[PDB]
Amino acid sequence: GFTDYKVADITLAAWGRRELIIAESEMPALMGLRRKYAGQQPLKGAKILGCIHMTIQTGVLIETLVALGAEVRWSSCNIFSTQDQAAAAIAAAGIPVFAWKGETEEEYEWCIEQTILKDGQPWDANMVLDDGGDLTEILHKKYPQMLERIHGITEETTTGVHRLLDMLKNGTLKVPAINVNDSVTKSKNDNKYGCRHSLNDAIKRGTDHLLSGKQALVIGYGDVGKGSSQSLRQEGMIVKVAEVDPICAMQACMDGFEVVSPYKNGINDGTEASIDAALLGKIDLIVTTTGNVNVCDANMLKALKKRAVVCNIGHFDNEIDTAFMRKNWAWEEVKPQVHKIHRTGKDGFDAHNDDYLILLAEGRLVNLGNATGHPSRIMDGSFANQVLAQIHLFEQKYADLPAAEKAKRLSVEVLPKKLDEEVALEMVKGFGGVVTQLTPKQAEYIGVSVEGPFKPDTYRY
Amino acid sequence: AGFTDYKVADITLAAWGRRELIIAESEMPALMGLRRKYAGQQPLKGAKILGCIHMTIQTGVLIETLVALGAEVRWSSCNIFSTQDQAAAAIAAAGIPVFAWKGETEEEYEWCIEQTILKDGQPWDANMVLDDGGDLTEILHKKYPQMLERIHGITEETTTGVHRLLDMLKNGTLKVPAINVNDSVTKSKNDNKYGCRHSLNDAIKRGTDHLLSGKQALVIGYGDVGKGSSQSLRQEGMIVKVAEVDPICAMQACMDGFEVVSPYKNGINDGTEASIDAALLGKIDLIVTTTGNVNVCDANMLKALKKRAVVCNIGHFDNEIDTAFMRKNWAWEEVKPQVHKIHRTGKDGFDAHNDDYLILLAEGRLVNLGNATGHPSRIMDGSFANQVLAQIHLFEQKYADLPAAEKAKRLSVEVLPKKLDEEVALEMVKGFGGVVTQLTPKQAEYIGVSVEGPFKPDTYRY
Amino acid sequence: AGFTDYKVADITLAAWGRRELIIAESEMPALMGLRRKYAGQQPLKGAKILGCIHMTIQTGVLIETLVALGAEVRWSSCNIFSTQDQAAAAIAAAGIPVFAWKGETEEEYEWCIEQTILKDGQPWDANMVLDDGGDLTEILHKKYPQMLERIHGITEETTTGVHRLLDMLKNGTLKVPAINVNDSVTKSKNDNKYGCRHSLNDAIKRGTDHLLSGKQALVIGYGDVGKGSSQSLRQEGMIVKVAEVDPICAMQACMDGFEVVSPYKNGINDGTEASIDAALLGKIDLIVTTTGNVNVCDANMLKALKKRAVVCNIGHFDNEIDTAFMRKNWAWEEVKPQVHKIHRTGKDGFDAHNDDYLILLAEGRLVNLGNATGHPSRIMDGSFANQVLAQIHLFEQKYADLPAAEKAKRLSVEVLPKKLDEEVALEMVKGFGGVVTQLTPKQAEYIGVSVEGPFKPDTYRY
Amino acid sequence: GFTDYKVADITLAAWGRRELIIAESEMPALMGLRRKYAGQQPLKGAKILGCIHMTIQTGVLIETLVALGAEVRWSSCNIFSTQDQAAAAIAAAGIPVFAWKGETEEEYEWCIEQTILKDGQPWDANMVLDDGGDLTEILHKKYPQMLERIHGITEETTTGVHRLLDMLKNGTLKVPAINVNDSVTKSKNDNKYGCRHSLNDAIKRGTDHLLSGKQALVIGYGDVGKGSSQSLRQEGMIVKVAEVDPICAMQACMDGFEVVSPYKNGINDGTEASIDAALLGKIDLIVTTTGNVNVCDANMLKALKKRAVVCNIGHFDNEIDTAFMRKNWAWEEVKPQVHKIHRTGKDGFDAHNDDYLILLAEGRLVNLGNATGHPSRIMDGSFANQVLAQIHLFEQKYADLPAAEKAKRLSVEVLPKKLDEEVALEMVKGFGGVVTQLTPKQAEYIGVSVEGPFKPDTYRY
Ligand SMILES: NC(=O)c1ccc[n+]([C@@H]2O[C@H](COP(=O)([O-])OP(=O)(O)OC[C@H]3O[C@@H](n4cnc5c(N)ncnc54)[C@H](O)[C@@H]3O)[C@@H](O)[C@H]2O)c1
Ligand SMILES: NC(=O)c1ccc[n+]([C@@H]2O[C@H](COP(=O)([O-])OP(=O)(O)OC[C@H]3O[C@@H](n4cnc5c(N)ncnc54)[C@H](O)[C@@H]3O)[C@@H](O)[C@H]2O)c1
Ligand SMILES: NC(=O)c1ccc[n+]([C@@H]2O[C@H](COP(=O)([O-])OP(=O)(O)OC[C@H]3O[C@@H](n4cnc5c(N)ncnc54)[C@H](O)[C@@H]3O)[C@@H](O)[C@H]2O)c1
Ligand SMILES: NC(=O)c1ccc[n+]([C@@H]2O[C@H](COP(=O)([O-])OP(=O)(O)OC[C@H]3O[C@@H](n4cnc5c(N)ncnc54)[C@H](O)[C@@H]3O)[C@@H](O)[C@H]2O)c1
Ligand SMILES: Nc1ncnc2[nH]cnc12
Ligand SMILES: Nc1ncnc2[nH]cnc12
Ligand SMILES: [K+]
Ligand SMILES: [K+]
Ligand SMILES: [K+]
Ligand SMILES: [K+]
Repeated sequence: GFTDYKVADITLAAWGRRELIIAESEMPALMGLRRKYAGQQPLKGAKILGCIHMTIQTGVLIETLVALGAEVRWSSCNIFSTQDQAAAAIAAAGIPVFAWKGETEEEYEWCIEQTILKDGQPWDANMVLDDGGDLTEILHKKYPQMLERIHGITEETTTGVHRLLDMLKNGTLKVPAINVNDSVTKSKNDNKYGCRHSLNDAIKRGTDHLLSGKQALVIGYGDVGKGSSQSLRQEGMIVKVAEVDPICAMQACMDGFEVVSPYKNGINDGTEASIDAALLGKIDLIVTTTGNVNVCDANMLKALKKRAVVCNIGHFDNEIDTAFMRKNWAWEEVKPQVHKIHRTGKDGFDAHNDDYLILLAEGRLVNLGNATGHPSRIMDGSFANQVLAQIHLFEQKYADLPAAEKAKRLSVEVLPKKLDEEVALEMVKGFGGVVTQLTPKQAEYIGVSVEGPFKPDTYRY
Repeated sequence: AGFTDYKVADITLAAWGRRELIIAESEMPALMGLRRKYAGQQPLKGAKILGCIHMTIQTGVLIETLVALGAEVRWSSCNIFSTQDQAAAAIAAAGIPVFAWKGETEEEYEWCIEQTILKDGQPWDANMVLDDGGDLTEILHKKYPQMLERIHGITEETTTGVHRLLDMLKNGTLKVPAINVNDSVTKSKNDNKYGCRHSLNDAIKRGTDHLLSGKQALVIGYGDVGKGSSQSLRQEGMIVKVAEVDPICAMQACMDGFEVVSPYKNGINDGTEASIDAALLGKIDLIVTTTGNVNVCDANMLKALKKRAVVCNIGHFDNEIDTAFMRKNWAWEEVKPQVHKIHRTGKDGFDAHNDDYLILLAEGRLVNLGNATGHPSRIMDGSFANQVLAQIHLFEQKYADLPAAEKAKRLSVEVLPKKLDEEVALEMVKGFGGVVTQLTPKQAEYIGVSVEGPFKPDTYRY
Repeated sequence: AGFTDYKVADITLAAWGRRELIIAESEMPALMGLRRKYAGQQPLKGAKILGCIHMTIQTGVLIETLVALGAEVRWSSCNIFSTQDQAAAAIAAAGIPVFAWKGETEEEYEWCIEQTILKDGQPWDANMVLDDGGDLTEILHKKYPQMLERIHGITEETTTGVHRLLDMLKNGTLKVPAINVNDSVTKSKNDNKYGCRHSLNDAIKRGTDHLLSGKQALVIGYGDVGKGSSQSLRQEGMIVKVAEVDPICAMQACMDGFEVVSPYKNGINDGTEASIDAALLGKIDLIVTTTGNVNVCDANMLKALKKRAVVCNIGHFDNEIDTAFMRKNWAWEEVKPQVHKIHRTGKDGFDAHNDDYLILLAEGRLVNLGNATGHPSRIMDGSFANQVLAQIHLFEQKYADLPAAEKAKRLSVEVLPKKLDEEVALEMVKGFGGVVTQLTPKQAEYIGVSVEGPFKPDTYRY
Repeated sequence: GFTDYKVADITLAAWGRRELIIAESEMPALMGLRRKYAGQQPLKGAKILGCIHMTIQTGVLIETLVALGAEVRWSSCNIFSTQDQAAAAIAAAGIPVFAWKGETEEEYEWCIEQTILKDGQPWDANMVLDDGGDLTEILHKKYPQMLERIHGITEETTTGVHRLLDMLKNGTLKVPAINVNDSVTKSKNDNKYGCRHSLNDAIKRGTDHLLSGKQALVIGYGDVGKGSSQSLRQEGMIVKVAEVDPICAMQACMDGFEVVSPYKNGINDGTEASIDAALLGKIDLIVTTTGNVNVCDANMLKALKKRAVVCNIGHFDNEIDTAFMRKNWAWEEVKPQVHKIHRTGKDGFDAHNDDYLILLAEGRLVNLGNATGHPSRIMDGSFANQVLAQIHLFEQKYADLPAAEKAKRLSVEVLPKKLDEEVALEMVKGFGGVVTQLTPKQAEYIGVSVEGPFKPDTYRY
């Protein structure tokens, strides 16, 4: 008589389970952690609040935490990223989950709250797993007392890490965190190669547009912008790249991309005259990858080529000024998460109007909103890091320290390189790759152990 | 004219070298921007720089920027095959002491370094060191320790040199502070990677004129050089396999679209012939070493390689390949300079029509510099703008003149601050005609940076 | 008002389909340009076209262009899984007879074709055929020969269909002339190649959401479909090997940077398990058949494949893969529509956690259409602009009205003239915003062409 | 005491012979024919005038013809394309060759004349091998009596085939020809993949310029244009493509290139006003690939970005208006086959002037002028076709046939597809590739012999 959940349709659980069984075969690092730690039950007595996209891959993460001894209560960190069959399979296994594809904002907040409250009262949670910092913010702001019991937070993504570092700087962070994002087997795997796989996937599913031969503008060239640019270039798009960071812009040039600004002289003074109208007038697709605010702004949207596609693969939808488009332009739904935005006015639209843009996932994370985000074999790296970060903080028991010792222990850290290498080795073996073992003389020659770590902590890969 | 303090192959190549220098200047906007920015201030007035780095046209622009900012220099190459003789001639013709030519012997290489160190039989009054690989740094510390008493710092170009500096620092044997120029992003992630992408397939074509498309390559290593090298071959249509000891680098190779393999069965290098994956090596048309490690293409691998395979090294030192084994056992037939056929049929003589040979490029020395011209000027612009800034910083710090307590606080191996890395990058991007967008105040506040940068935390890996 | 002459999955999908048709029209400038150019002239007035081709959104734009030009049509799909139900619904809601849904049985497939042929239980007075694969053409010749006496021609979309026409021609059994639409350059070297480049990895992602980067693929065939398929996988970072029986196509694969391998030791398929290269197939994560041939992924290959390999086919017919052997011997577990795990453990049931299975996509039917949406509108633009021109040409020639002696001289399989192929291509280039340069009169004289084209001899291969 | 030659330096012969021995191991189709036909001596009695780039690869072709029984007398078909060590090895083998790198135009014509004449009188030639049509034209216009004895012409390249078809159309072709260009193992190997290998090769040797991130304009997108665009794009150039043929332009778009015209709206009206100055002012490299005349004209040259590189990889230098540049601008030699062209005027230049273009090989074929042309393993295909074509036309013995039989055979033809396939098969095996053999049922199913040919003659690959 398990009822402690809310999903779109529980009858999808058998389908969800079939896809979980396939995903386990694609996630050797994660499944290897189940075998390595199951006898030891290192998460026995852990009670984890989880807030991350309720996909099949998150399903395998959740069941790994449970196989290692944890109880969890789960929600998604985006209104469109849940795969309903994954949420169903998790609920049907007796696990509290509150997530469905197509939540309203109010439902999104309610879902987080159902993880935080059990039977109307704060759950006795002692760990947090977060992706974007929304659950972390709600606990700090609305349930600060619960953080007196919590041993740490493991944060998945760049945007969430920034918010943790803000709190650390301000002295408002109450528990230590692991920056899971900055493991190499996360940031340089998930953020880059994951978006390479899933950006053109989402655009094809949403529009079925030919990309070859067409003009794209990618805003940003960090890890997600690098992966996004490659996703489009390998399809034969002519890709241009915008950046505020000259080092990242240098890499885009060397990678064979023309680097341009939406603005004359690169100066964003807020006027229409600042827009390079010739440039925007040729662009068939714009993709925002920055984690910043309003990098595809109202004047850019006004200048864009008719029938251009607009989408965002950064964590939050405020990269694009969708508010301006809601206020001024008429939205025509093509199908779920695909809207034609008619620039002729707000008062209805001509069904045969040519002057529209196509917006994907209402500006929300497009790879998860219009497709299924990253594939299992990539999320294997990210989620093996999450499990190890959860064990790492849970075994250190920060919440049991006195305040003076807590202050010394409070930090936002990355996992040590030896663990990053262990995850990577399991990923490499999953491809059938064979890593070479150094001889003792060679290890001495370059100053490393035969067992690693193989690089100084300064190394950038 | 009057000035004889140099040794080059052919001083009559100077006009040609000057022509190429004027072109390279147009390809190096960050370096020429520093030249214009600092010429009036002469921040290197009174600097006396010992420099040891490949005497190419690009190094010529570096040398003349240091001189233009007030420095005196004495120069040698850090490799026996990497000098461009017309670049060396142009520098000597400018009145600048340089001891470098393409095709030095080992003894001549050592002699050239000593000629920078000594002027008229006695130690020059050097006070700065610019180095690439640590050979000059090592000679100073071992054979001329008294000279380091007046030297304010070393600016070290490459990964191998940095490793050597960090070991000396850990051992307490490093006598002057250093700047790790290699780990500026506009060096490591530009020169080490994209420079090898441009220049590896360049050198292989010049040396052999072999079609690369459709053939099988084995790249040993997948760090910055191995990454760029693998791409140099893959973009030509080679079927590239990658070897690594680092599972993170190996993961990157898989995700980049390469099969990851080991020359040894199960990756276990026990020194036996039986440990060689003979089936794998018997299919390889080209092997490239990129590791900075020792004996990563060993005798048993050389024995097992496909007939007529090409063997080369693009790491700093030639001991990546066991060329000593090949000198001891196999007959060498020079095809042309820096290209030898190595006949595996025996030591004394060869059949001119023997089919069982390998082709070795540059006798195992850095192949991009030995068989072509190394990295192009527009890439070396980034590396050498960092060098100029590093020289300015350490020279103005004046370590040799500080009290002992201050020396102890500053005796370290550091990178340049990220703000300077970004300033070099910005000039490189402008050189391509790229335009960097300026953050609005609100956007800068949103991501927690200054509008002027730095734009990333020091943890960032790019 | 009272239109019932159709059969689709769900007529209420029509508004959705119309929204997507309006979008597709903006992606199909060559086809809509033909609609605008010819609509006033009504060149297809009196044409009664039997159409058998994948009932996609792209085919909807084709259908409505034929109707806009004056034709009546009766339509079916040429594959049981390729229909987009919202496209079929929009076409039916427009009062156009269409018999098509995703997930037909074979019996329903034949029934749908027969519903186009018969109107109110009697042969429709058809006078034109548009076909993709030859099934409609074969049913007409075998079962309704009297209908062909009134048909002016067949316009055939695809390589396999053209092969069937040329067999009939050589055997003396073809009853009406045909245009080979496939071999326009704006079809064959657009649709067959670039279409599969877009849609193969699309369909694999939708069916499995597998990572492709770093995994091993075997593509059987390197014609136009195999070239486009190989690129679809390689651009994702797969390690792609290619099999071929044609040495010229194999040479192209080598030069394009692929290893060319055979499933059979030394390429010799003697029908035994012993001839299978077990080591090679045991490494393969994905096999794709592209040949138009029979049993190129056979039972012994399926037995040898790596556990959990994906198997699919993008040639026209499912007999490229021996699925019948798999139905006879192994247990099928449906993951979701058009995605099956095939458990090699036995026929009677399976362990839900068995590791020894293959994933078959679309039951071996055309995978890009079965698991995704086939080629994108802007590619199908070229193919379907050729179809419209071919229908106009054969309809206006009026073969069916000729005396028997003249029918014999006119009975042929021809391609469209190069000038029309160029005109389709020009509208496609304009759709991308490309600007084609115009020759000066002196340049046109220098290379021996008219300023307006055609620009190449008919021998030219592009 | 053999002296019937003229080369730069006979002392280079040992070096040339070393490179020929290597090249033989890279040319299995050609060396396989050499071994196959040696017993039969199919070219016994053949006396071949040859005019083709005197490279190491041509050396292996020459010695194959001689090994099969021919006598030859040889010249290069370009003033810059000879490898002097190849010419020396051929001469030192006792084979008449007249060729060196850096001929004058007068010397070029002298060298062809030295193959035509032996001892001051027309040689008793009976076969012609040509690349570009210059020898063919001199024979028809200056030595027509010699054509009465000649059985055929085997012509290497697109430009020469066009000239042969123009002669045939006008009734002036005196002997039959085989169009070697249009074997698939020549056109879609040599013309495309050869330029992919050797174009960026020649630009690097001439300028050592970084190509990644810079802007290129390739004029033409036929086989040479396709290969050239790939040569630059695989280095990271941003490549734009110009074409007059809309089908070729369509391929460029689908291949991921922006298609542009040097002229506004594509209309070349001869005035500066028609130039797209904004476009040409951003171009770092222009490469002409057309076989046409004046496709990089004076007005384009005036408008190119300062310091742009200009080069031609079509057969003749008139693709670029070098005559305009000689008349108006000052040329500064950087090194052989590399000139700075100073747009500041005719009479002298400032050595530090910034307003120059870099011209490679004085506008002559740049892959052969500034590097070594195509590599051996590519030329293997072209030159195996040359040998087969020479055997075919020599055995047909056209010069001996009665007039009505000559009339049936006076044509320009390609080799049969079966031979094209057999050449390709040897190339594939050179890579270690394994071709699959059809079963009898599969051969029957697609309507081919198990031995091939596998494609109809209509097939375009
Ligand atoms: N959708 C996904 O699956 C996915 C995966 C990982 C991360 N993310 C999210 O994507 C975002 C980017 O992540 P990242 O790891 O690439 O961060 P990053 O710091 O590596 O890159 C962001 C880049 O944006 C640039 N940028 C900032 N403001 C800009 C502006 N106005 N114009 C142009 N460029 C600008 C920065 O210079 C930086 O290089 C974050 O929100 C992260 O949480 C999404
Ligand atoms: N030729 C050039 O122009 C040039 C340019 C830059 C650097 N370098 C030199 O190249 C070398 C590599 O430099 P880098 O920056 O790439 O260093 P790096 O540390 O980034 O990469 C070296 C890689 O080699 C791998 N490796 C070590 N031993 C191995 C073995 N036995 N088998 C396989 N892989 C092994 C390591 O795991 C590492 O990832 C250094 O000697 C450096 O100074 C040369
Ligand atoms: N799914 C799609 O959207 C789509 C698009 C166009 C065509 N098609 C179909 O795809 C098939 C191929 O079309 P195509 O235009 O590429 O034909 P093609 O003739 O150009 O190529 C088929 C290739 O298969 C090779 N081949 C034949 N038997 C083989 C074997 N046993 N092993 C290996 N290679 C073998 C042939 O040598 C040939 O090169 C046809 O059925 C065609 O109708 C499908
Ligand atoms: N350098 C080499 O090694 C090499 C190799 C093979 C052929 N070639 C020569 O290269 C030339 C091209 O050969 P190909 O086989 O590619 O010929 P091709 O006919 O396949 O291609 C030439 C292309 O130029 C285009 N073109 C013509 N005039 C143009 C103009 N004004 N603007 C833009 N595009 C224009 C044509 O439309 C055509 O597509 C010929 O001279 C040939 O002899 C050189
Ligand atoms: N498939 C996925 N599952 C969970 N988090 C993700 N982030 C990006 N892709 C994801
Ligand atoms: N290397 C080469 N030898 C002869 N002709 C060629 N044409 C192109 N490259 C050539
Ligand atoms: K997924
Ligand atoms: K260089
Ligand atoms: K579609
Ligand atoms: K060559």
